[PDB]
Amino acid sequence: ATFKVTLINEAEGTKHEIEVPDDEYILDAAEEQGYDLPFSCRAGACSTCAGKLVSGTVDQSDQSFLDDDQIEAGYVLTCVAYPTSDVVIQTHKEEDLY
Ligand code: FES
Repeated sequence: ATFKVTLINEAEGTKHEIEVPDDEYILDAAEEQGYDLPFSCRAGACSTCAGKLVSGTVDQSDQSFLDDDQIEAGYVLTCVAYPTSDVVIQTHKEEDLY
């Protein structure tokens, strides 16, 4: 499968659509399609690439930084997240975490 991922940057007022293989991380596909996004470790072990789901699902089992509550709230580490449906996700959400 190849899923539609809509990237929303709320502070900048942008909406960007990409197509993401079910076996590619969101961050890599965004970059390839011309949308650079924040990151640092690229390994699921920081908060730099955090996003927050609006709709749809991911498999971010490779992640380690987020706690279960944060995941429940919809936070995703985009560097290690595979889409498992069409997704709408807010980017640039690191500052929401504590
Ligand atoms: S860039 Fe560190 S968890 Fe994604």
